[PDB]
Amino acid sequence: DICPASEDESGQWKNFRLPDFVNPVHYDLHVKPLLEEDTYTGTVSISINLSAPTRYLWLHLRETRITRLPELKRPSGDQVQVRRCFEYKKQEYVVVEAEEELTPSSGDGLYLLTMEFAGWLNGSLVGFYRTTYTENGRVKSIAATDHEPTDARKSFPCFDEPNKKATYTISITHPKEYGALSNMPVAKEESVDDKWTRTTFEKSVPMSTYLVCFAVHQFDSVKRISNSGKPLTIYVQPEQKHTAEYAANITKSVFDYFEEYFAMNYSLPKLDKIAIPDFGTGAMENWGLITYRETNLLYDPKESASSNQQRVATVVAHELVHQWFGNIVTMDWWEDLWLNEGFASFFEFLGVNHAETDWQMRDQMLLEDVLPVQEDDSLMSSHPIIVTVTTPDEITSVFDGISYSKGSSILRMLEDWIKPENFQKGCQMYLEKYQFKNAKTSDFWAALEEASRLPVKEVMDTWTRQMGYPVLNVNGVKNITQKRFLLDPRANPSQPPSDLGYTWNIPVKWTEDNITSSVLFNRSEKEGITLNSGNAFLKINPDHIGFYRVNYEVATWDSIATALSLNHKTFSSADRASLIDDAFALARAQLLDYKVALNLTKYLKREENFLPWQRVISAVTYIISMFEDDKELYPMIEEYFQGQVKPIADSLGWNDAGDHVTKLLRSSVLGFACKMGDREALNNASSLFEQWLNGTVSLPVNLRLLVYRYGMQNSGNEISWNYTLEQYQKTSLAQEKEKLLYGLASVKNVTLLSRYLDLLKDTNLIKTQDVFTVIRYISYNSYGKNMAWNWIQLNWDYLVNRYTLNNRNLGRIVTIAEPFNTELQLWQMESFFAKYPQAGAGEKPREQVLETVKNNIEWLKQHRNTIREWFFNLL
Ligand SMILES: *[C@@H]1O[C@H](CO)[C@@H](O[C@@H]2O[C@H](CO)[C@@H](O[C@@H]3O[C@H](CO)[C@@H](O)[C@H](O)[C@H]3NC(C)=O)[C@H](O)[C@H]2NC(C)=O)[C@H](O)[C@H]1NC(C)=O
Ligand SMILES: *[C@@H]1O[C@H](CO)[C@@H](O[C@@H]2O[C@H](CO)[C@@H](O[C@@H]3O[C@H](CO)[C@@H](O)[C@H](O)[C@H]3NC(C)=O)[C@H](O)[C@H]2NC(C)=O)[C@H](O)[C@H]1NC(C)=O
Ligand SMILES: *[C@@H]1O[C@H](CO)[C@@H](O[C@@H]2O[C@H](CO)[C@@H](O)[C@H](O)[C@H]2NC(C)=O)[C@H](O)[C@H]1NC(C)=O
Ligand SMILES: *[C@@H]1O[C@H](CO)[C@@H](O[C@@H]2O[C@H](CO)[C@@H](O)[C@H](O)[C@H]2NC(C)=O)[C@H](O)[C@H]1NC(C)=O
Ligand SMILES: *[C@@H]1O[C@H](CO)[C@@H](O[C@@H]2O[C@H](CO)[C@@H](O)[C@H](O)[C@H]2NC(C)=O)[C@H](O)[C@H]1NC(C)=O
Ligand SMILES: *[C@@H]1O[C@H](CO)[C@@H](O[C@@H]2O[C@H](CO)[C@@H](O)[C@H](O)[C@H]2NC(C)=O)[C@H](O)[C@H]1NC(C)=O
Ligand SMILES: *[C@@H]1O[C@H](CO)[C@@H](O)[C@H](O)[C@H]1NC(C)=O
Ligand SMILES: *[C@@H]1O[C@H](CO)[C@@H](O)[C@H](O)[C@H]1NC(C)=O
Ligand SMILES: N[C@@H](CCC(=O)O)C(=O)O
Ligand SMILES: [Ca+2]
Ligand SMILES: [Zn+2]
Repeated sequence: DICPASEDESGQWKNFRLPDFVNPVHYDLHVKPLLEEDTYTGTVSISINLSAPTRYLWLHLRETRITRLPELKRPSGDQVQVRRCFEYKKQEYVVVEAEEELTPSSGDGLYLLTMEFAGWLNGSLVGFYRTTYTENGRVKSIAATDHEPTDARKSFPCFDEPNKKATYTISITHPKEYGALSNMPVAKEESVDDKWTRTTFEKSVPMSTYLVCFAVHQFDSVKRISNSGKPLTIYVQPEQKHTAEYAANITKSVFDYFEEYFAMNYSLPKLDKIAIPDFGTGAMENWGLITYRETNLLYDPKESASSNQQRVATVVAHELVHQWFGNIVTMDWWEDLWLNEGFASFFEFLGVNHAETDWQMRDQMLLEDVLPVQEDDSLMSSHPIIVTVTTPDEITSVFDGISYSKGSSILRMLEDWIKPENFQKGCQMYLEKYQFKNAKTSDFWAALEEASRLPVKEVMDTWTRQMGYPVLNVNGVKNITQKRFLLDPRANPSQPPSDLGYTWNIPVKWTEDNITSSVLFNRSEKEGITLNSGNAFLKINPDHIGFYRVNYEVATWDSIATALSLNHKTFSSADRASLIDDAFALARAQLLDYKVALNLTKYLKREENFLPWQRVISAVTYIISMFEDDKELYPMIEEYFQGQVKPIADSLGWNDAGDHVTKLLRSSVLGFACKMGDREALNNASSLFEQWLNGTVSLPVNLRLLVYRYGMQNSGNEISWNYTLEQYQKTSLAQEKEKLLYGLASVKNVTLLSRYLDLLKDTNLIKTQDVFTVIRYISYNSYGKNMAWNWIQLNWDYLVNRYTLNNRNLGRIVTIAEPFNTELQLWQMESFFAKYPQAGAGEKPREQVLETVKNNIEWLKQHRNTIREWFFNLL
């Protein structure tokens, strides 16, 4: 009402980006939630450094309203006359026109802008919100904030860009039964009423708005102390207190490891972690107060799987990295988001590897980030690491595989090329140089270029300023040439236009007879290079350390297949995974005959290692899904691959024994046996499931998911479906809940899956954070594939209203259409998209899933006969 919306565009507030001449210095922020009412109010006073004459001052605000005329102050301290205030929706600004204009910030004096605001705590997982949980039968409340990337402006009025760093003193007025948390320690607590408390926090170091965080809670805590002597504590519901132990351990270990590794002190006096009962992302690195989804923080050794353990450790490590990369040093603009996310995605492996020794984490990078993202980045609809973003929707969209996984992957290649020691010392220099400020990608190359004097900028720009990656084509064992690798052979390889023209400076490594060599393959060597004795076989790209694929001569590929059949151990586990991965991606791209790819799978009855099985399972999953309704090809692909895993599946058995990696192997190998229709593996699943239904037996933790899924799929009915739904409500462990939801999604019953889809609208049953997870689970169901797809269409307006088009997970939900492979299905997709053309954060996902489905159609046309022949002839 007070600051009405205006469509007045004649001003700098029409610009998407904030002006250069205004830099906030300090925020005085006070908020008072009315928890039971789902409302809050607040006042914020912002000290402002002004560098140019202006009659207007503007900053970010969304949904939350200004309640009183804003108040401005001269740097001398006099009150400034204010004509109007107005909201400018198009760029999410609230604007105040002063009478005057004056431009001073010459001394140490600053302008002071004070604002009164009111917002809502309901209907959302972003900004400042409230959610509930049950304790001893009572409904309890917790309120918290979540801001990245452009939601701090929903919590309170602010200069909501990552490079507008300011300092923060936060205070909260809350009921006395509640504790209050923020970035900094508690400074002072004073009684407002006999009912209310005002908790003021100590001044923060300069930080970005997206990192500002506060919470009101009645959580218990688990405590540890760093080598630094600083308190590291995890806040947790009393009921769940025991499940905070493991996260506490890893926080300590990884906190101590990083502080030493980066040669830099953590900037704050304390560090807190807390899982909000309903939380919109995986986790958020809010400085000193890291928020989690319970599945990524809370772990029960008696109920949770090894997979869960590793996820907890990795997310914790991830969030810790940000305390340095992201928090101390922040990217200047979202285009450089990889400086945050890629670094966290890289160092997370180093952190966990220190904490957990026999986890083979460094190798697992290949499975987690490298190989999955080489799939993503082989589409035309990928994007370069440094990404132009011009709207909040575009900004949030780039929190994706490219920023995280390709970021992680090109740092992994960079480290190896530049040597670990120099990468380490280089990261340190960068960290001290830009501390409490912002950096660009160029700034990081330069830092490392001091640690090596190698041509870092020249080489790494090629991996960073254009999308995609090369395949190395091998001629005569020894000559290599580079070419852009695209999954679609019809696609124009020069598009979209790149100044670098899709050629790369490739740090190339190879193994000649257990001796390793290195060369920088230069862009300007247009006709390729020759790898520098008396050689019959060159192993190019060991451990898949470089972000590229190698296409050997067909003769060599044939010789590899035979070498594997004779003694697969001649190659390392990673090398096997890599050769298998490249071959099947090359076959997918029409760059290598499928017979040649499939020949590499012949040895598998003797494969015992995690990495190769994982990348085999990935390759087969795609191929099998393309032939799902081909009653000619499918049984043959099934019979064969069932035969190939049966020995390892049988050998490991249906029982939790062995180390971490073995237990992970068993899960995926037994899962694949089930998937391939192994009667004995399905019988184990059904038997255990039947036992679990008897309500006593606690299933082996690493078998649970498989038993819920294949158990429900093969012998589930209404009685066991209802039982499983009750169990899901009754368990406190989020990690168990999530498995049970996958179980529920696995029933072969349209009526039950319809009931399940209806539950998505019931917030008493499915949490807001879990809706897209469930839709995705249902889409994996041979009935639910089309059911989930139909439901998101029928309920699209409902979802948009619930989540907004700025929600990343909603944008991505269309990827449930990935397995589609007919012209009819493609037309369905295009028809739906044309009906709801406002895609928001779903713009890129739509482009990607369309390209995928078009590739599928083409793939089937090109390869059905070849693959049929290979299987028929073999069988
Ligand atoms: C869970 O899966 C297990 C396999 O992983 C099943 O155990 C296997 O049962 C098979 C038959 O019951 C045995 O295979 C063959 O049985 C025939 C019977 O006619 C014999 O001639 C063969 O000697 C035998 N094959 C071999 C190579 O010895 C398996 O021996 C047996 N065990 C293993 C380790 O494979 C379980 O039955 C199954 N559990 C449930 C509850 O269904
Ligand atoms: C790389 O893949 C090649 C192409 O599939 C393999 O060559 C094929 O081996 C098949 C055996 O697995 C042969 O099928 C047999 O021969 C004829 C086909 O016309 C059938 O009558 C037989 O029944 C069939 N054998 C059985 C047991 O059913 C193919 O003849 C043959 N294809 C071609 C085009 O030569 C290579 O062996 C393989 N290289 C490896 C593994 O190193
Ligand atoms: C939180 O709840 C309030 C009140 O229930 C919602 O405000 C209502 O918004 C609708 C428009 O969709 C109006 O029809 C009602 O009259 C409003 N009521 C009041 C008291 O303002 C509010 O939309 C909810 N917040 C969110 C973010 O969903
Ligand atoms: C957290 O770390 C401690 C070690 O500091 C783990 O140690 C347990 O306690 C004793 C004595 O320290 C050890 O002998 C055992 O190996 C541990 N196990 C049990 C069951 O007590 C502790 O397990 C770790 N927390 C976890 C895994 O949640
Ligand atoms: C799928 O589930 C539905 C719901 O349970 C099944 O229909 C029920 O069948 C039972 C036993 O035959 C009857 O007692 C109920 O009257 C039915 N319930 C409803 C709501 O219709 C159905 O048979 C199952 N479909 C399968 C197995 O294909
Ligand atoms: C399984 O669960 C459902 C839901 O609790 C049971 O209840 C029926 O559900 C349908 C909606 O799908 C309602 O229309 C009926 O009124 C419900 N029946 C009631 C409340 O008695 C269903 O009966 C359960 N089935 C079994 C075998 O336990
Ligand atoms: C590879 O390149 C070298 C050097 O340019 C050349 O001598 C040779 O003929 C090429 N071809 C093969 C098959 O080695
Ligand atoms: C690639 O060639 C150019 C020639 O101008 C050179 O500047 C660059 O350093 C070369 N890279 C090498 C040889 O590693
Ligand atoms: N930086 C967070 C994600 C925050 C968000 O996207 O909202 C993470 O990857 O753990
Ligand atoms: Ca967020
Ligand atoms: Zn992150």
